[PDB]
Amino acid sequence: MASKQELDAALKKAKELASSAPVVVFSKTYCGYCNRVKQLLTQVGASYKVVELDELSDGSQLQSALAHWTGRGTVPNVFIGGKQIGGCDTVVEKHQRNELLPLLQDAAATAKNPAQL
Repeated sequence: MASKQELDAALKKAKELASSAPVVVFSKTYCGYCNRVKQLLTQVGASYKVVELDELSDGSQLQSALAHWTGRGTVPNVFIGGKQIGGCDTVVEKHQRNELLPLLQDAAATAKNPAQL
């Protein structure tokens, strides 16, 4: 087929995407949960990138690489500081625990404090 090499190429693409900003949100164009993560990050004033997989030129294989890499091929799938965190429920819980804020300040994603928590 080719899918071992293309999954590895999509993994390399996903790693680079996940490292292109201090916060990255692998997502899709319509999901209420993807909107929730965007709104959550926006409200805390985090700087973030989004990868709406449904519009991405290799979206399905990129999502397959996310599934292979994280064991969590669902969306949204969120990364901070180039490390996978979880998804919507994870970031909402960490925000309610006021644990997402320290992590975002440490990633310097939230411009509130450019010098880490």
